[PDB]
Amino acid sequence: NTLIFNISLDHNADTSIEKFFTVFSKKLSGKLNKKINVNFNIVDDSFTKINNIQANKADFAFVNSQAIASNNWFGYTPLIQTLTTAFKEDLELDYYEDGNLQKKAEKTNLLFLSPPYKEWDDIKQKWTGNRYDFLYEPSKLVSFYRSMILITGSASEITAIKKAWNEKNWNQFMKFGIGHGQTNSASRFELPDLLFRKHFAKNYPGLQNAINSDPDKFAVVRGREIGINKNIKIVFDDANSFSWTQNIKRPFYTPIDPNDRLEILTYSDPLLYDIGIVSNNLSRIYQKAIGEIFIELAQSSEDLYGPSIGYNGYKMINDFEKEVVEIIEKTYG
Ligand SMILES: Cc1ncc(C[n+]2csc(CCO)c2C)c(N)n1
Repeated sequence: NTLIFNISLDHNADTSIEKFFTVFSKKLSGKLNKKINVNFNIVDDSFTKINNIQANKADFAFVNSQAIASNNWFGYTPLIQTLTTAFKEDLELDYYEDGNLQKKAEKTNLLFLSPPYKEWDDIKQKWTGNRYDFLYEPSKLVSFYRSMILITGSASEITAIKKAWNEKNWNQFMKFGIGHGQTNSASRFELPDLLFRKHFAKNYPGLQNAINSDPDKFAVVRGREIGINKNIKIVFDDANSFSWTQNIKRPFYTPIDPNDRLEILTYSDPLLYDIGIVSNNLSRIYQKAIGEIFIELAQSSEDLYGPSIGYNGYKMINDFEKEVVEIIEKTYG
């Protein structure tokens, strides 16, 4: 018997990926009293992964939490919630109506600016091979993440960007240039979009409508490349992306003027971290076994894949509605 997983590689996962599956296979064969070999295909996009499983081309994969449902007819079942190590200034899940999104960003700025990213060192900033450990609370796992909005520019520009924000003047704000991702990206499009609807009120048309209405004021820009394109001084990213983006001696997260600033304006509402889904072509017993093997590797610190992509733990999902859907509903409505 043989299974097929879909897997994404980040950092140096590829150097240990084969052994991880040799291990996984071993443990799965033990649990199931059978010789079972687990192969993998490398796949990046959640919708391809989901489509593969629904097409009986794959048995298991981790996918964006907002891309799935728990539905008897879908051909897969949500199996495990991935967990990630909390960031220091964000141990607790909360929303815009809790007032802490901007203030959490401010606290994080304190840790992040001095020293500046470009001077970060593997030893001083405690690079683990996957992340700069000085930004995390290793004794704490959480099941959520957020988007963040980075801003950059001269000292007076940064003051004008913040001014526009606090006054809730959308047209003034957008005129600084906004860098985004694909329209189906939570961190680089949807979460920022939702945050604006909550923050800006009437004057907000929605992000896509704004882009159509004034294309020159928007562009696709990665957070790590902010400042590179003048004309775009506001950029969306996964919250605290610099934490797992290794500074290697232009530098990332670094303006093209040493006098210019770069900081986090605010965070977005939260979303659940990725979820492992499993094919319904497998018996419930096989499904649970797969899930347990992940949980157990994490508990024994023998998981050599998870951490490479921010999966520092796992837990079983027992009530998807309560544990997933109701959480997502507070962010998306
Ligand atoms: C160590 C590490 N931490 C976080 C990420 C980014 N990431 C991986 S899965 C996920 C949630 C769904 O987007 C995010 C933000 C990474 N690549 N590596």
